Amino acid sequence: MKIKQVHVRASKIKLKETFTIALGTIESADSAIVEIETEEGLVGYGEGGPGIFITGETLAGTLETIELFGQAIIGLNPFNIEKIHEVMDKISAFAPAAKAAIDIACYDLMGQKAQLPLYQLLGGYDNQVITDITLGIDEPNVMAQKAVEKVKLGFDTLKIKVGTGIEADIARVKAIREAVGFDIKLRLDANQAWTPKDAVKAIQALADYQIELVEQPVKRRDLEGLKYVTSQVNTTIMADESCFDAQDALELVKKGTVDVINIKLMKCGGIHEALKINQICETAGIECMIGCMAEETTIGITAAAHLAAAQKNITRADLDATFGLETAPVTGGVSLEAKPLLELGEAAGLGIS
Ligand SMILES: CC[C@H](C)[C@H](N)C(=O)N[C@@H](Cc1ccc(O)cc1)C(=O)O
Ligand SMILES: [Mg+2]
Repeated sequence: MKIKQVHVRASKIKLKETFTIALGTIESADSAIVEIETEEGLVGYGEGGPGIFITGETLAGTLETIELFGQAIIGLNPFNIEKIHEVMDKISAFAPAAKAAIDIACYDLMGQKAQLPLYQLLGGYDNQVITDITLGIDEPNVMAQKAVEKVKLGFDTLKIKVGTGIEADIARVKAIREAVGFDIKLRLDANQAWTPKDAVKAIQALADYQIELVEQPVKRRDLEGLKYVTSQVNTTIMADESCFDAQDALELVKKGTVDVINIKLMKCGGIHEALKINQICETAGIECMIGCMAEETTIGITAAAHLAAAQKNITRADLDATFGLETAPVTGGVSLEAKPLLELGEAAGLGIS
């Protein structure tokens, strides 16, 4: 199998509602959709959803980088994922969205050529994944009503966004808990908003509210502060922005910084690197949660779901980016439907057309 041409295009899909997190707001999912065409005619789908307040990547930068990657990999075999990443890493020192776009399309092609659903090539542990759904920052009563609405849709796990001030954030969590009861799992995400001290204070104040875990409570560069929180509360602490790639994972494991790690294809540059992060974590006794950017869509989410289903150590999933999209840019894959169960069919590769 040989790559004949790499096609890329901008995709801009308005969100049904603006989403607010501690780092900013998003109202449109703008990504780069890649289609790698092979000599034999098979076409693999890839996507790069750059979140500027997460990685600094922009759609224009991502598009330009993908084009450079595209020309450099013509003639290569999609199965030679080792060389494909070698080439991209030599071209750019940092562009996870662009690298993920290429990587995802290559894996899609691998599955199609082998005539197997992607999850079978990535571990084969399962063929489905259960995802939580995220509640953007808003007034306590508002988030609470939304929570009740989501639970009605069948979600048993809600990811609560917080980060404007511990006082207000605690109020948000209490309102949500009171509204939905204790049969619902609640995980919090402060998106780097709290100081180490305030994080501990807030987590302790929510002790009787049965919090499943707390994601990135402190600034990403403050690994000492992150470890401080982890070592000061029994509550599970998850690293997100503090862990982009395998090297970061290796650093957090040596330091014992967190309890769990959030893996994003858009942070590590693809499935190839995501696998490394998970393997490092599993070896260290750290479970992983597959996540996503609000900028990605069907392709990115579908690839993430196949990886999450295939690997035993990826025990949690936050793959809800398609739920806010006004439209789907492609056919097949994970639906725009807001549902907790993401079942992967038997279609080869990503099952996208
Ligand atoms: C809006 C929630 C998204 C789909 C996901 N569950 C999420 O929370 N992702 C990031 C935060 C984020 C990234 C990019 C962006 O444009 C908005 C929000 C996370 O912290 O896990
Ligand atoms: Mg997060």
